[PDB]
Amino acid sequence: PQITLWQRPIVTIKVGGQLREALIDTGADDTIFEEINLPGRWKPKLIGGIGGFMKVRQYDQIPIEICGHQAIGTVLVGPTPINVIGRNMLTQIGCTLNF
Amino acid sequence: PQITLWQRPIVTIKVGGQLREALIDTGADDTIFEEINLPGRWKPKLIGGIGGFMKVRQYDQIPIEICGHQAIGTVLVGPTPINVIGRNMLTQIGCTLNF
Ligand SMILES: CC(C)CN(C[C@@H](O)[C@H](Cc1cc(F)cc(F)c1)NC(=O)O[C@H]1[C@H]2CO[C@H]3OC[C@@H]1[C@H]3C2)S(=O)(=O)c1ccc2nc(NC3CC3)sc2c1
Repeated sequence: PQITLWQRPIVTIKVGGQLREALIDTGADDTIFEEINLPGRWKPKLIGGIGGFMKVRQYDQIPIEICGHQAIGTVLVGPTPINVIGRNMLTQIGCTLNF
Repeated sequence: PQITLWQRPIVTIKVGGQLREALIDTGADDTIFEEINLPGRWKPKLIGGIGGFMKVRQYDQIPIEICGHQAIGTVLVGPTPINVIGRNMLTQIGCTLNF
């Protein structure tokens, strides 16, 4: 749908068989969740943001459903204070900015 | 314009008489610039992001031009890795998400 920005643009997602809420985040290259449990192998990665860097687990080729749309791609797991859907997934569901 | 997300959604802005580039960032509540020089009084603020907290100067009622569109609002100044236009400004220029 269309989403305005008067509130945080939070949507419901399903990932790894679990239900979560996440912020649609055009300022994020990648997608990051806290407190989810994904199957399989992963690789450690350091990512940078406001206030410095944080250690995450990188999982590849993870299916995700984002407000009803299917995507597959890399998901980072680490201590973000809010779950974020980044451009690697947003491009797959046809998300654009408009003004 | 409409902006797709295959690349970072960077736009040109004018703020405090200076020209900068900045990321349209729907995951940002506030607007944050590195190395601009704004006039007048400000107050210290700590903000949180990925990897922790950072100290910023808070300037209020600052005029900004975002991709040709006029807004006025709070601008935070501090050591962000990339300049970010947040929802406090995006709502003023009619920015929405669409998918
Ligand atoms: C984490 C989000 C929930 C918030 N943020 C916005 C995101 O869009 C950032 C933007 C950014 C992009 C960069 F390139 C580098 C950066 F430092 C920052 N994205 C990011 O950190 O991305 C990371 C990771 C994700 O994937 C890749 O892409 C880039 C890298 C990389 C790995 S913010 O900046 O912390 C922010 C902004 C305004 C604001 N106002 C406030 N006000 C009140 C106290 C409520 S709190 C507050 C917080």
